[PDB]
Order: sequence, then structure tokens, then C-alpha cells
Amino acid sequence: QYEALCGAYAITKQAISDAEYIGDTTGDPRPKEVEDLYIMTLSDEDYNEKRKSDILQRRDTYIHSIPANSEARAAAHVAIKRLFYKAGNLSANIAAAISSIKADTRSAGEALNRARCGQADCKAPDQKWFETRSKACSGTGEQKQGMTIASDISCLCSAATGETLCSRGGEGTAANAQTDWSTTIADCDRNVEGKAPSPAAIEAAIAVFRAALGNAEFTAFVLAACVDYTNKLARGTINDIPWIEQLRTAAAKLAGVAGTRAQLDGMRQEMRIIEDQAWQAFALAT
Amino acid sequence: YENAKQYEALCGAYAITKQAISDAEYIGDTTGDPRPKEVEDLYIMTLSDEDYNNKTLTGVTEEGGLEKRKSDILQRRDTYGREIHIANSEARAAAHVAIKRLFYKAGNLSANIAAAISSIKADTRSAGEALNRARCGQADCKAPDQKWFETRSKACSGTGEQKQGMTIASDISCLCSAATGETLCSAAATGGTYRGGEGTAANAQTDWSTTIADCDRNVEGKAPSPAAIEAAIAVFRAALGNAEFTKANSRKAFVLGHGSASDCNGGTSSAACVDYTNKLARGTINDIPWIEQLRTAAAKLAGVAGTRAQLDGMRQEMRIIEDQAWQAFALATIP
Amino acid sequence: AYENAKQYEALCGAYAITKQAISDAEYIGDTTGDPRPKEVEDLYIMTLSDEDYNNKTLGLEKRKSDILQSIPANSEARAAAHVAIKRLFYKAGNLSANIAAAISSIKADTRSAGEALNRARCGQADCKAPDQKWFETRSKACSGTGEQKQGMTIASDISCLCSAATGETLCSAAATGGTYRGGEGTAANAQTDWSTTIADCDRNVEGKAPSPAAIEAAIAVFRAALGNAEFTKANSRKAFVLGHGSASDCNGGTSSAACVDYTNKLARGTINDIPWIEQLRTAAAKLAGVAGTRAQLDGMRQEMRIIEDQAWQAFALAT
Ligand SMILES: *[C@@H]1O[C@H](CO)[C@@H](O[C@@H]2O[C@H](CO)[C@@H](O)[C@H](O)[C@H]2NC(C)=O)[C@H](O)[C@H]1NC(C)=O
Ligand SMILES: *[C@@H]1O[C@H](CO)[C@@H](O)[C@H](O)[C@H]1NC(C)=O
Ligand SMILES: *[C@@H]1O[C@H](CO)[C@@H](O)[C@H](O)[C@H]1NC(C)=O
Ligand SMILES: *[C@H]1O[C@H](CO)[C@@H](O)[C@H](O)[C@H]1O
Ligand SMILES: *[C@H]1O[C@H](CO)[C@@H](O)[C@H](O)[C@H]1O
Ligand SMILES: *[C@H]1O[C@H](CO)[C@@H](O)[C@H](O)[C@H]1O
Ligand SMILES: *[C@H]1O[C@H](CO)[C@@H](O)[C@H](O)[C@H]1O
Repeated sequence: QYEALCGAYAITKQAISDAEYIGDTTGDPRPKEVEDLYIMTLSDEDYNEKRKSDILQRRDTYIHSIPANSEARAAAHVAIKRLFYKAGNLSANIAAAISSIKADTRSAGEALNRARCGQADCKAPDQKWFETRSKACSGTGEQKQGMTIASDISCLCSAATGETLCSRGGEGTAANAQTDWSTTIADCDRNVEGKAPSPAAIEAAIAVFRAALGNAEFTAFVLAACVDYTNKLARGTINDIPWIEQLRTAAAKLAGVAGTRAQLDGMRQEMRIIEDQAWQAFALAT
Repeated sequence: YENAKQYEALCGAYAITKQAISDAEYIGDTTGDPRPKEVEDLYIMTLSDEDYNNKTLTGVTEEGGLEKRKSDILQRRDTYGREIHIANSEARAAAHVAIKRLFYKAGNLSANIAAAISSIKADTRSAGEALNRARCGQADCKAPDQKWFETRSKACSGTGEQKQGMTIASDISCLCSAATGETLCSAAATGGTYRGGEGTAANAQTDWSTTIADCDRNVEGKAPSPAAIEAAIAVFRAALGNAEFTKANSRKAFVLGHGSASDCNGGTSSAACVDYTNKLARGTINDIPWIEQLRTAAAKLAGVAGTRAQLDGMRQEMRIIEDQAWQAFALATIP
Repeated sequence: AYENAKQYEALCGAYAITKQAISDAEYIGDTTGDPRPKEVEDLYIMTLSDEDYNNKTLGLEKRKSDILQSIPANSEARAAAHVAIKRLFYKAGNLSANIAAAISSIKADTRSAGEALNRARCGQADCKAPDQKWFETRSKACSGTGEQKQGMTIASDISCLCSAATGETLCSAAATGGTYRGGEGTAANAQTDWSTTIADCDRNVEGKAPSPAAIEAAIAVFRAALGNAEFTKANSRKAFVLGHGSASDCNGGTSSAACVDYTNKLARGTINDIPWIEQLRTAAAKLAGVAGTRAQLDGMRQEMRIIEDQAWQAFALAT
């Protein structure tokens, strides 16, 4: 077999790229113009920073002025005061939304890693990744079945009677599994160029796993073999078996990045709108 | 122990049909959808003494609340101080048309916003009817009764009248009901009633809410997703196969069963099968009646996502219309 | 009998998407908001000063009388509302230019996507009529014995998988190709074994607009069907074969021989390296970029309409 096992390894060894979701970062801060225009409309008390220098210069053609010190300067100010506040109070929402995405992506990254490696220590092959071959692949004494992606490449790919079909029944092959990890990866780690994670790719891998579920050897939701996920299955759902649940939790956090993406793009457009709104309000002060 | 994977596929499809599509999961918040009260309140301001009265009955905007608020709009809702919310300069009149332009546009958008909501309401209910039409033979799917199955001969083997795939239940009933019993489909999977070729849909109903137990305990608190429908078909097509049958009209890969059969309208454990060759003529699994309804529901669930994008965009225009109204209101505050 | 249909249907789904039209106009809304709003151009002349008001710097009088069904009075706003309109005027001027580039970017992206679909089905971006250039020899298209032009086209893999001597409705619900028999690659014989084999797919086509997800979905369908666990000797990776089973060659005489052994063409175990899936991915990627550019297009149209609203607010100062 050995098809969904290495496939899930590539999906767990994908690359979460926060930058490909956050995107612009240029319109996210409060537009400099709605801040420069604001100061020039501060009447004759608050205006009198080293930033007044950048304003009233850099015409960019070959841009700003102190308007009439009448009520129109304050009349324009109260118009842009909300425009100034709206950008600043929207940039915080954009920044908070970015932190939501960054938390979700890494959390989905942790779930993707914790699905394969232990916690997040996949930099080196911990021995806790692989367990005994009676309580982890058979689950007799303790119900510790099918824990990780690599916790299943031990059974059906160790012991005897196999012509690399999956490229110590009862005992623990922890070190042999550590060696079998090197042999197994050699038939893997090709990756898929690590393009990006996708919630559909997790469901597709999950669905592909459900296809290979089944075997007609001697001791129903199984994959000799020594797998028998029915040990910890409890109710038939794979929502109990660990690595499927960890993959699903990662998809749930990854599902939220698109929702914040639609919110985030529209908020940036509003900032671009608030720029154009402000210039047509500086004319209020003639 | 025999037809376990096939049940897992059908139970997966049943799960989505048992899932509910709440309308508000797509419509969302509607407190900002209507015409903003700020742009309305600003419109009463730039009106002068004339046209500002209850007796303007010939033209009234939303003054069915007997006006009243016309003079009470000038409130004091601010910070520790009171600032917000009208003389009668030429700027007052010149600001009215600027508000009137956005006052119209906000109201038009409110109608357009409501129009997109009605599209979502219709599509979701139309989609909801489709999922039901797969689980039952109706758009309601209420009582596990009322004969939404058919005879064994017609529904499982397609001998008399080609009626395979009519409902996900019929395919579940045929696959999990035979004389020979085991943990074939589920734990309590014997299905003794629906055994003979003459076995009517009543027999299936009598052993329906006994083999469907695990499925209803496994439907989780999620919502149907168009990928979930396509996923449900993927596990279904993966399980379709039984290399043993009746030669002609035995196109396998269209058989949901096991072992030598020669029939699926019988008592043998093997006859716990459904041959679709007599319905899947075109050659596609997607021609099974509950597959099309699954795809019909998934298609409608993709349509509401786009209308949601239109709905969200309209509320953005409404909100920036509210801000632009204050800009036009600042025209009047000129000496 | 039908012994490759599970493999055939996966290939037929891809052929269905390639035989589908993207309709370059479905991703555009209208040519109303795209051009510069004439009202802003109209309001430009109502405050276009009194000098340069009819001085066309190489007409203006016809446009100044065009406004017939307020007054271009010489006040401050005649030069104090023009500046606000000027700021808006060229902002919408660049915006409509960017809109035109976005439309051209969409059209170029859809054509490149549509070319890729034709490239996967046929080998060229012009799927006009069945040509011998579409297929190649068994040695190349199916068995990989002599050259590695294996996954060139879906059309060659279909002809390799659904054509052999021994074959009763091997797939396609009607007949089996009887000329592409063994070393006789005869790409012309694969052309004779084409219209008979491909007629079911020319009925499975529907009004399903070519979508990025459907292309990735059909690839998953092919992934499931990719397998032949018996096959033959070294460099015969059994997971990367598409056939009945228990063979030693591909496209020979046996129905089993109707197989495609990508082992020689494939590398790093990535099916996303067979020619047709590559093009399918290229088409899917470009189609996604169409969605992104269309999202920009509607956003730009939104900014143009608000610019026109700002024009009156700027122009209302002249009263
Ligand atoms: C894009 O917007 C800019 C905004 O300035 C336009 O630039 C002006 O174009 C007018 C055209 O008659 C010239 O007279 C000005 O000298 C330009 N000013 C500057 C600062 O560039 C420009 O025309 C717009 N369109 C394009 C294609 O650039
Ligand atoms: C924006 O936030 C400031 C405080 O940071 C607050 O004083 C102001 O009222 C807010 N205005 C808006 C429009 O949100
Ligand atoms: C819709 O727009 C038209 C434009 O003439 C306007 O007369 C009408 O009042 C608008 N709708 C509403 C509900 O205001
Ligand atoms: C299913 O039922 C048949 C007929 O009784 C039996 O022969 C098989 O052994 C069983 O699995
Ligand atoms: C399916 O049923 C047949 C008898 O029809 C039996 O021989 C097989 O063992 C069973 O799987
Ligand atoms: C190819 O399939 C045919 C069916 O027509 C069978 O007769 C052969 O044995 C097989 O190789
Ligand atoms: C495929 O063709 C081989 C040729 O030997 C035959 O043995 C198999 O029975 C058939 O399916």
C-alpha cells in the first residue's frame, strides 16, 4: 500500500506561508496623507514636530498648505477628524485581524506538525513518535492506537513476510522504528514541492485514507498488518483517531484565514477610499 | 464484517443530508443592511422650515412613526460632552441634494441588499430540499415512514422497474438487510424484513430505524459544504465493486456488495447488494438519483457564497455612504 | 470486459473539462463603470476656469453646450472647486486605465488557461480536428520502451488504456480500439481508434464552467485509478501504472497490455509531472488569477462611482 501514509507526510510537511495571506501591508497603516492633512487643519494653537517639514514639501510633481485660518479650517477639521479616527480605528482592526490569522495559521501548523511529529519537535526524530507494537499498533493493554502519521508506518511495514508492501508483534521496536523511519522516508520526502496547505487537500487526503481502510487477514475498519484501529475507534467516526482529528483541527483554523481575507481586503479598500475622501475635504477650507 | 466500507460511504452521504443549513450562516448581520439612520437624520436637517412638518403627507420618507423624531433627532449622544446633531443658509439647501443623492442610493442599495438576501433564502431552501430528496423521496424528510423505499426487486437488483439509487435509504436498506446476518453494515445489521424480492418498502421501513442508529449518533454539529458533498461521492465511488454476478447486466463497479451473487433481491449475505447497471447507463455514478440531488444541493451551496460576497460588498457601500453624508453635512456649517 | 472503466472515467473527467469553454466575458460586469465617468468630465468643464475655458491646448464649445439638459460663474470655486475636481478627475483617469489593464490581464489569463486545457487534451493549444500529432507510438505513449513521451496528452493515454486486440467493451461503453495493437504505435492507428473510443465523453460534457477546484478534483479521481499491482520487472513501479494487471508490456495485444507505465517518464514520484496534469495545473492556476483580478476590477469600479459622488460635494461649494 504505502500511498496515503507518505501523502499525509507531504501534507504535514507542507509550508504555512502567512505572507501569502496577509498580502499588501502597504495600505494597512493609517494613510500618511490623512495624517498630514489633519495637522495642517489644526487651527492656530495645536499646529504650533519635525514632520511639518515633510509636509509643505515634496510636491512630487515639481502638496500641502496651511489653509485659511477661518472657521473653514475647523469646519474641514471636524470632517476629517472622523476620517482620521476611522483610519486609525480601522488599522487596529486590520492589525488585530492579522494577529488572528497568524495565530490560526501557526495553530494549524502545530496541528499539522502534531499530527505527524510529537507536539512540535519534528526537527529531530523523537523516540516518542514510535511506540510499542501491542498497545500502539494493536492497542490491547492501553488504547493508544494510530497516534501519528509515522506511528502507523511501523506496523504493516515491519516484522517479516513483506516485499516492501508498505515502503515485533507484541514487543517494542522503538529503535527499529527509528531505523525503519529512515528506510520509510527514503520512499517519501519527495514532497509535492510544498506549495501551500489547503483545507480541500486535507479532506482529499482524509478521503483517500478512508479508501485504503480495509483488510481481510486474521487477528472491519482495519488496514500480517497489526493495525486494527477498532481498538480506539470507540464509535465508528475517525473523529476519535488522533491524526485525523489533528488534521481536521488544522483545516478549521485554515478555514478562518479566507474569512479574514475577505474582511481584510475590504478594509484596505476602505482605507484607499478614506484617502480620496480626505482630499475633497481639504478644499472645504478653500 | 462484509459490507462495512459501503455503509461508511452511504452513512457519510446521509450525514450531510442530516446536517442543517441555517440561513443566517450566510446572510449574517442585518443591522447595517438597511438605510443608515444617520443619513436619514441628516436629510431632515437640510430641509429648512418648509417641507419640515407632519403635514407633508404627500411626501414623507419614513415618517409613519408620526414624525415626532423630526425634532427629537437632535440628541446629545457623545463623549463626556455633547456635540452631535442644524441655520438656513444657501449651503443648507446645497447640502440637501448631496445628501439626497446618497439618500436615494442608500435606499436603492437597501432594496438590492434585500434582493440578494431573498436569493440566499431561496437557494438554501432549494438546496435543503435537494439533500432531503436524496435521503428520502421528498423535500421534507420527516418521518422514517410513508414508503420512501421500493420493492427489493425494483430497488436493489433493478429487475422489474429500474429504481436503484432512488434514496440513500433504499441503498442503505438493500445493502444492510438480508437473511444472513453479521456486523455487515453496522453493529445491529441483520435486516430480516427486507429479504425477499417481493419484500416491499414497508419491510424496509420496519428494519430502517434499526441499522441507521450509528449514523444518527455520528452526524456532528457542522454545516454542509460543497467539498463535503464531493467528498461523500469520493468515498462512495471508492467502495463500488463486487467481482461476481450475472455476466450481462453485471457491469460491476456499479455493484455495492460482495461475493458470488447472481441476485441482490435474495437472502444470501451476498445479495445484500445494489446493482446500478440498469440505471447508470450513461456510464457515470453521478447518474444515481441521490448523487444528482447531492450535486444539486452542493451547486446551490456554491451559489450562495457568491451572493454573500455581493451582500458584504453592498454593506461596504452603505457604510461609506454614511460617512459621505457627514461630509455633505459639513457644507452647511459655513458662515 | 469493462476492466479499465474506473481508469477510463478518471481520464474522461479531465477530457470533459478540456472540452469546456471559459467564456472570457463571464468575468466582466459591464462597460459602464469601466470608462471614465462623463459626469466628472462634465463637472470638470463647469468649473474649468474662464481662461483656458475654450482654449484647447492641442470641440470644447460643443461640449460646453452639450450640458444643455449650473453656471460656470467666475468665483473662487471656479478655481477652488476645479482643483478638487482635478484631484478626482485624474484619479478616475488612472483608475479607468488600471481597469483596462485588469480587463486585458483577465483576457490574457483566460486564454492561457484555455490553451493549457487544449494542450493537455491534444498536445497543442488548437484542438481543431483529430490529428496524428496528438498521439505517438506505444513505445513512447504507453510502455515507455524507447522514448518517454508518455503522458503527452490525455488523448494518448486514453488510446493506450482503451485500445488493444483482446478487448470486449474494455471501456467507453462501446467497442475497443482494434488498430493500435502493440509495437505498431501507428499514431494514425490511434487516430482510427479515437472517435469510436471517445464518444461517451462527448456526452458527459455539461455546462460546468471550467473551475480551479474541478481540475484539482479530477486529478484526485485519476490518483485513485492509478494502479496495477502485478505488472512486471525492474522499473515497473506498480502504483504508477494504469491497466487491468498481470502484464509485461503496455499497449500490446492483451487487454491487460492496455496500460500506461509512467515509470520512465515520471520522477520523484510526483504525478503532477505527467504532461497533461501539468497543463491542467497551469490552467487551474491562471483561472484562480482570473478570480483575483476580477475582485480587483469590481473594487476599482466601486471607487469610480464614489469619485463621481465626491464631485458634486466638491462642486456644491460653488453655490
Ligand atoms: C494619471 O493621474 C495623473 C495625476 O496627476 C495625471 O497626471 C496629469 O495629467 C495631465 C494631463 O493633461 C497633465 O497635464 C499633468 O501635468 C499631469 N500631472 C502629473 C502630476 O502627472 C495623468 O494624466 C493620469 N493618467 C495617466 C495615464 O498617467
Ligand atoms: C477612534 O478612536 C479614538 C480613540 O483612539 C476615539 O477617541 C474616537 O472617538 C474613535 N472614532 C471613531 C470614528 O471610531
Ligand atoms: C431608488 O432610486 C430612485 C432614483 O430615481 C429614487 O427615486 C428612489 O427613491 C430610490 N428608492 C428609495 C427606496 O428611495
Ligand atoms: C453471507 O451469507 C452467505 C449465505 O448464507 C454465506 O454463504 C456467507 O458465508 C456469508 O458471509
Ligand atoms: C455472498 O453470498 C454468496 C452466496 O450467494 C456467498 O457464497 C459469499 O460467501 C458471500 O460473501
Ligand atoms: C483482456 O480482456 C479480455 C476481455 O475481452 C479478456 O478476454 C482477456 O483475457 C484479457 O486479457
Ligand atoms: C490482463 O491480461 C493478462 C495477460 O496475461 C491476463 O493474464 C489477465 O487475465 C488480464 O486481466
